[PDB]
Amino acid sequence: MKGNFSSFMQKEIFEQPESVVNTMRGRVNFDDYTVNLGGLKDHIKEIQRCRRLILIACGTSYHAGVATRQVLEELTELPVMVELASDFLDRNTPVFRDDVCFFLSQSGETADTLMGLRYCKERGALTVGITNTVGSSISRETDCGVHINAGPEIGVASTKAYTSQFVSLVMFALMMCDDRISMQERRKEIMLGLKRLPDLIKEVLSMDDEIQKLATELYHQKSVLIMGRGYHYATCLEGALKIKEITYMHSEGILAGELKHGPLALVDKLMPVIMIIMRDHTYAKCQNALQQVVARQGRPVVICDKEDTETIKNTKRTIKVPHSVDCLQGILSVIPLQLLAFHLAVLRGYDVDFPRNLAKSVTVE
Amino acid sequence: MKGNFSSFMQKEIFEQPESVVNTMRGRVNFDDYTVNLGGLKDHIKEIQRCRRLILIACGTSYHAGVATRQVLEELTELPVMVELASDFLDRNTPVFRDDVCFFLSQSGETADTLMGLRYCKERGALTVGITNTVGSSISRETDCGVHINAGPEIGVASTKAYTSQFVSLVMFALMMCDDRISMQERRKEIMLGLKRLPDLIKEVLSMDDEIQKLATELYHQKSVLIMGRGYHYATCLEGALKIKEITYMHSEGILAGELKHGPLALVDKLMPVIMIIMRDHTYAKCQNALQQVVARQGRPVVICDKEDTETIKNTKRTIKVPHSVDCLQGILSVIPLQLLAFHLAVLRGYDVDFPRNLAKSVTVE
Ligand SMILES: O=P(O)(O)OC[C@H]1O[C@H](O)[C@H](O)[C@@H](O)[C@@H]1O
Ligand SMILES: O=P(O)(O)OC[C@H]1O[C@H](O)[C@H](O)[C@@H](O)[C@@H]1O
Repeated sequence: MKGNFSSFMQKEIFEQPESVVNTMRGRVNFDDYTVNLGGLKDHIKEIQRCRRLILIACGTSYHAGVATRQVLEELTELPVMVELASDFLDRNTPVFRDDVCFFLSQSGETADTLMGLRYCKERGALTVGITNTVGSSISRETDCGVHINAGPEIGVASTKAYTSQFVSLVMFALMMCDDRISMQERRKEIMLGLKRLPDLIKEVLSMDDEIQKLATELYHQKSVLIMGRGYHYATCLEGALKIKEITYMHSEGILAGELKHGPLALVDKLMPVIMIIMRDHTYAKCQNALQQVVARQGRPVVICDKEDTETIKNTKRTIKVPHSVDCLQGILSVIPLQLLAFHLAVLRGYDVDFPRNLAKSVTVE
Repeated sequence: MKGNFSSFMQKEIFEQPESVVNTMRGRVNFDDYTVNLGGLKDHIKEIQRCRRLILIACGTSYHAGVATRQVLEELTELPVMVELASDFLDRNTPVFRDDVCFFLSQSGETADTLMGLRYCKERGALTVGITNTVGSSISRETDCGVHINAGPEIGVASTKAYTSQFVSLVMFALMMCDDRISMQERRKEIMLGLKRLPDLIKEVLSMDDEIQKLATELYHQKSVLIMGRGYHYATCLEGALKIKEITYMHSEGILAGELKHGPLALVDKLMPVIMIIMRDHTYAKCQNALQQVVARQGRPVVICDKEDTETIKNTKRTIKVPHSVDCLQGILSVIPLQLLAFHLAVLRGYDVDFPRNLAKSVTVE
């Protein structure tokens, strides 16, 4: 059952300390800093010989690709392209024999993702499935893959599977760079982060009541702009998607560096704005975005890290999440957005697990 | 002056038959199907030897890249990556010696685009400027370039420069494939399209009164979803941007193949929806998107081609544009969206040339 929770989605959000452990179970060894994804053991040397990584997906799975693009670029040193599967197909995207294509899919049955897989296979690319469903078409038809091991997810709006996909792609990245002397300190930083992550997720979930109060402030609103950049760009997209999915409010993710190029004309004292600002190398530029938003009379809610003394000092509405390594922080920063969507949906009387007009998996067309 | 027009933006929209001719002037010869961009004459063989095209830009210039990605892929057979300049920089995107990087910029001074240029130059990439401003930093600092020759554009919301950038990148694509026997019929198709385009733009502008009537139907609305896919994905993004820029309504471009993955939960009888449906190879899939929207009680306005008998027959609100070749159709289909933004802004009492919170060029940070 959902037993102890009124919805599957809330259960699944609160399961994230355990789902992240489950994803890393048998794969990461924190004593000797090894990571092994057995499903990729054979094919790994081959992947390192490939020239480009292409991540192909729909919906929240696509966001997990956007969330891990930078660390994949960093640690593989390969170009990484992230593609919405329907557009990838419409464009007859060039794929080559020495491309490695990843198919990210909770269900493993999404029609566009599966047809993208078949397209790449026809062109001789090495294909890799990252799914949550053993025995699924995408799991069966790829050359190799990783079962993210998040466990069954029933909520139509995906929560634990997003963060389990995120962790899976980070573990892949860690395997890819494991022969480089120069990257050993970076790998150890990230792995110590992964070790700490479950406890930090518990700490985020403890602010559920604060998020519920923010949802009471927002639930009459018709729009909200969610702004972030760099590692947190995916966080804003996925948070915007979540609020669309189950609340039906018109939430839009805005790349923070593009704010000044159009979206800022929507900012005034009446447009709700959520800004994500983390202490990574984009920090000063995000502070600049915040300053612009405030200068145009917006009253943003800011998601920042607990140790970010200056924005806590100088900003009235902050949702304070624990600090982690730059490339893992989005796992923490998305959770208040998952919870915000949840609580907004509840305030509005809407079904959180089975929203209108949506399906857990779109297997047709 | 703007003389005969009350705004620079309306003047600039109505100048598009002439700006497109100006862009192609001295470059396309319709008698012998040659295209020559002298600024690229020397460097062309070198570009053909490169391995990847990367288009880097902000705002509407970025949309022109999205609008031409597919035809560039098709005719160059090269991978093409399109990047928002601010994100490109934040990620420390891998660039290589045998990449060719294009910088699309009306002003040639946008800080993020210019810093992207400098980043690529440092990495030994061949750099190409596509700008509307002679003597600009991006024009001066690239290895070669094309002045799009649209003439001065004063409206902060870019209109003629979008369609002139679009045409410039198509002419580049035509140069790239000009030694291939197998592509000669395709090149001639596209060039006969470019020859016809100015007259077809006049025909679109003649429906200004119909668009003004649609703006009267929309101007109390707070949101609008603009949906398209394939070649028309850029058209929906740029139309959404235009409505944000000068009307301050919350318009969002939605990739039509992603509709079913979240945005469809926003559709009911009260959410305005504009769908773009063209008779290219995405047609049946767009009809499916339309059917879903109508099935969930939406009442969309559809932008379709005049000769699309079946959606004209079966859909009540259509904005009927002239038929062109698939890879040029977005030049026509964006124009009613430029005009819709214009007329909405006028109905709301807002300054169309100098909207709040925005600048013609963001040269700082
Ligand atoms: O992640 P996949 O099974 O390929 O599905 C892609 C998407 O399809 C459906 O729309 C779901 O409601 C989503 O939660 C999901 O992100
Ligand atoms: O096209 P560029 O000069 O690089 O400018 C990028 C953008 O900057 C400004 O925001 C303008 O208002 C836009 O119309 C434009 O698209």
